[PDB]
Amino acid sequence: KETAAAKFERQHMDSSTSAASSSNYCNQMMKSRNLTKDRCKPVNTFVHESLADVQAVCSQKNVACKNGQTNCYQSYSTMSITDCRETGSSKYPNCAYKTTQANKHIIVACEGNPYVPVHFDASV
Ligand SMILES: [Pd+2]
Repeated sequence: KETAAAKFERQHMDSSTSAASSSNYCNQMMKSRNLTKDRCKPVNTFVHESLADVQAVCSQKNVACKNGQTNCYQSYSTMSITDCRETGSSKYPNCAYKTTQANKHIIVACEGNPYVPVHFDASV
């Protein structure tokens, strides 16, 4: 019983660095975070910000989730994220990732008490 909230931390938080300073980054990180145990996860996003900052988004701009739910919120300022996308030559269990860096607003879905993120919906 890993909590969705802990699951969110494992899958999307990386405060430890302020930017994906490497092209290794995704390869390492996707494997490190167990996003390659069942299969190659096609796409994952990592957020280079404090946990409190990312949790604070849960009381920022309420916006429609991609699945039609009302429990998504958009960051007021941009955040340092790193998109990991799976390449063509990625074959499980040799999962390989094109690292990509940007500053975009994030959008997350929150739920629970305390009200915290359990899902990364999009960057904008
Ligand atoms: Pd903006």
